[PDB]
Amino acid sequence: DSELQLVEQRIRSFPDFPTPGVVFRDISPVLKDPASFRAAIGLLARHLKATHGGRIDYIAGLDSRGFLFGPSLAQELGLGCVLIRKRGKLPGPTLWASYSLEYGKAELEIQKDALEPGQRVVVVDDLLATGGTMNAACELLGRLQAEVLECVSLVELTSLKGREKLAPVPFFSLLQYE
Amino acid sequence: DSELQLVEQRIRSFPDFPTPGVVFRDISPVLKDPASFRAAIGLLARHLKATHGGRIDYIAGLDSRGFLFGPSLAQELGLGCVLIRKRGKLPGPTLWASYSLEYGKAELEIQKDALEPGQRVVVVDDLLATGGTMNAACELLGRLQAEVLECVSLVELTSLKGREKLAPVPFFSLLQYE
Ligand SMILES: O=P(O)(O)OC[C@H]1O[C@H](OP(=O)(O)OP(=O)(O)O)[C@H](O)[C@@H]1O
Ligand SMILES: O=P(O)(O)OC[C@H]1O[C@H](OP(=O)(O)OP(=O)(O)O)[C@H](O)[C@@H]1O
Ligand SMILES: Nc1ncnc2[nH]cnc12
Ligand SMILES: Nc1ncnc2[nH]cnc12
Ligand SMILES: [Mg+2]
Ligand SMILES: [Mg+2]
Repeated sequence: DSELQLVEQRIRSFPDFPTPGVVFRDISPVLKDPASFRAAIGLLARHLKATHGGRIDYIAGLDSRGFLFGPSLAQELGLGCVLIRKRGKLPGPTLWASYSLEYGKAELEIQKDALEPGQRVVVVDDLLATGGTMNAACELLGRLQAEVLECVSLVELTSLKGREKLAPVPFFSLLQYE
Repeated sequence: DSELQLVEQRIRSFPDFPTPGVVFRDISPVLKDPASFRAAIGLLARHLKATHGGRIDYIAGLDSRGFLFGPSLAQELGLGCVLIRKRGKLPGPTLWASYSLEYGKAELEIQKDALEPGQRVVVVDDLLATGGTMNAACELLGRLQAEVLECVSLVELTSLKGREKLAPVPFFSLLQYE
């Protein structure tokens, strides 16, 4: 697939960042090449319409790199984008959810009024690894009584079993690495 | 039908966040209303094309809220988007710059190969306050021998004199509050 290859060719790999033995998958060249970025958004939007038709109310973008994709995906789909942030950044009443990031704890947060009960949401981030970030986002949304239709990413690291962590919430990635 | 009123009406202002006496300008409802977001990007893109014509090579989006705008703005201008991140997030060779942020010091960073010498860039962030974040971004870009044509934001807090801190780099905001 030509559109898929536009994206795949613009992932840059950096061994041993941030820690030895790992490979960091850098999306920066995707954002830097307008045809690549457009291709990534189009592939996501196409899959989502093919899977949910008109049922998606909102995209939820995950702080920070998910913010690079959320608004553009929402726009392509004719939808608004809600924000899920790292804790301490959002004004107004909030809820938060901890997850394991690196060697300690991080927390995501959402405004209590971000969604109404029963609203249907697709979560986007750049990359699924352990699924801790995405899972925390789903927890937040469920605690607003929102329905998470699917989570999606550009990249998925399959050996980390992020997909299983999210299950039964469906998951879709453009690209898969070990 | 004022496009600018579409954006203005979707700024939510929270008193005393994060500290007493401060008014937080929350862009969240802009993102959540696809017509508001579309209007915001269109206004920015129109200003930028009217001001710089074909001179812009890239948009630079500032971590984290500037990431909400950079890619869509770049897409609208048919340009790529490069990233300026909080220090510690980017792989490979980087440059970093300190700045004063609240009561302490923060650092922004950029990959050394984000831009080549002589490339021209417009920096986008959601909000200009003291100008410290934007100013650090300009310093980083200048160190890659990139030319900063302008910096732009949705919101500008004019009593903080951010515009003066950026001078002689030009600055444009959609909306102004004391
Ligand atoms: O599946 P996980 O193991 O939770 O990792 C995936 C998350 O990690 C990265 O975010 P990070 O916490 O590095 O912050 P960033 O978005 O500022 O890069 C990435 O953008 C995902 O949000
Ligand atoms: O003009 P200044 O006084 O530097 O303030 C403006 C900056 O502050 C905010 O970011 P923040 O540092 O809160 O991080 P965020 O983008 O993750 O919210 C905002 O998005 C700008 O980047
Ligand atoms: N290898 C990786 N590259 C980029 N972001 C990540 N988040 C978790 N693992 C990552
Ligand atoms: N008043 C304010 N509202 C939102 N973001 C900000 N960043 C700096 N000052 C701010
Ligand atoms: Mg992230
Ligand atoms: Mg910011």
